[PDB]
Amino acid sequence: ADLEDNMDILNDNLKVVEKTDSAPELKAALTKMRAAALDAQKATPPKLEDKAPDSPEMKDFRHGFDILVGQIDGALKLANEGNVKEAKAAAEALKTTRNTYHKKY
Repeated sequence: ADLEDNMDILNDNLKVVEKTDSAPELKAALTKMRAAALDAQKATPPKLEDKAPDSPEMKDFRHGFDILVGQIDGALKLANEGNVKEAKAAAEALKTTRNTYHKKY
């Protein structure tokens, strides 16, 4: 249930980064997303429980989170500089990554 929970956290906060025009809100959402992503990355989704932990499908499940975390960190770096409109624009590409990797797992 912790995997759904983290995905829940990820998706709630994706909504925040889409909708907010408050910089601190944007930063707090990016931060919560990062922790949630690293937690989800340790899980095995019910649909791949029968593949090997070592399978390409699992390597690829984890790697989607490496991409997301990289994007989140890039957006935070920008935001923390005060480049918050650019951070929000970068953050628009988060949902896309999540959708690409949530389809194939």
